Amino acid sequence: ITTPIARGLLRVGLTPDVVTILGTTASVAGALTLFPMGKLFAGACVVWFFVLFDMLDGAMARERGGGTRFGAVLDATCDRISDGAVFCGLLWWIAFHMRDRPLVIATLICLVTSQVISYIKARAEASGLRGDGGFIERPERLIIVLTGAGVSDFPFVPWPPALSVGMWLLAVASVITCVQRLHTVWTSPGAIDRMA
Amino acid sequence: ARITTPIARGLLRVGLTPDVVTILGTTASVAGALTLFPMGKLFAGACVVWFFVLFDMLDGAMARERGGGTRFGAVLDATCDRISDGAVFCGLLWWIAFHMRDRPLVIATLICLVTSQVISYIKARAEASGLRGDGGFIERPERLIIVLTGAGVSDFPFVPWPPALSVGMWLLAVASVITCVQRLHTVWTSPGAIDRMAI
Ligand SMILES: [Mg+2]
Ligand SMILES: [Mg+2]
Ligand SMILES: [Mg+2]
Ligand SMILES: [Mg+2]
Repeated sequence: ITTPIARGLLRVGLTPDVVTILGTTASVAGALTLFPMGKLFAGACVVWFFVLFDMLDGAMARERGGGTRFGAVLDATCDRISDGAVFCGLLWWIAFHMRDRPLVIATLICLVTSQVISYIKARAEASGLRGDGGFIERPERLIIVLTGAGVSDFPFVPWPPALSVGMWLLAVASVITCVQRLHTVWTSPGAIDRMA
Repeated sequence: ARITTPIARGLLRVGLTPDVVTILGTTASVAGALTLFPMGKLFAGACVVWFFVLFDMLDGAMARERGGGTRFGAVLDATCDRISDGAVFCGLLWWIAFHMRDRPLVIATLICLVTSQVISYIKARAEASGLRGDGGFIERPERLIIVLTGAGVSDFPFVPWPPALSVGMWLLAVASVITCVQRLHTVWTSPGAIDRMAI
């Protein structure tokens, strides 16, 4: 399915980089429009939709002979922007409509740790070390927070506490992941040799 | 230097390592930001954060006195910068959201919080692929100068000017968004950036 769509996009002169940006813009607009209004199930559906959309830029890149280093950096940077918009959008609902200050704390931990978890991996690789793995990578992050948000606002059978359950589980697991990833850095070949 | 070096040798002699000092200074800076800023003690908070900016010269001085920095230590020091920056903006966010109840300034603060992480990420992620992703208007020194001067002046002893917090945050938000674009352009122009490769 993605292959004929990708080819059709290449055919009209779109590039993987433009499609990356367009999908990210749409996801961000969706998260920042729907979550602050309390439309958490709709917001989660829109975010998941653009997760699916995100299969197209990689498919486009493979078809035309390969991805680029800029494309990889752009794609990963857009992932951070997207994650940020999800948590900021939810934060707005939680802070100003639910007025739930403990949940704001969990949400802010999730927001910062999402960025920090990804940063450890990139910064480690920039030094020739490893810094991947751990409990929470981007797929687990999105499954947890979007399922919490979606269930909390689910049609006909909503369970509002689901939003808090997801955010607190994610916050704890994300802090642990930071420590795990730093431990992976520390054990990498060459990580602790002094360089004058 | 004539001051950090003797201090750094002292901490090594006591048995502290650069990495432990990195973690301790960052914990203290986070504790200060998350205690003082949410209480509205913005001048005292800015002073504490500034003190630990000075303190972060010590772990690098220690590493050099030991015979060299380490790659782990470089990753750790950079990662703790993201954590510290995160704590500054979260602490200020708390005061702005729940005590000033100033919703447009919350938007600026969230933009600063996210862009502080994204700006740094572009550089690290570019280097991970062998490209360059530094430069632009807002790096960590400019970021701290703007937000901590805005916070401190808004709560300055004797002659406070409360709008300084908003001025600083909006200027930082705008300049930070621009910096994200600048840095990605720097990635794009790096040698080899657009050669195709198997994924
Ligand atoms: Mg994709
Ligand atoms: Mg991606
Ligand atoms: Mg340092
Ligand atoms: Mg540091």
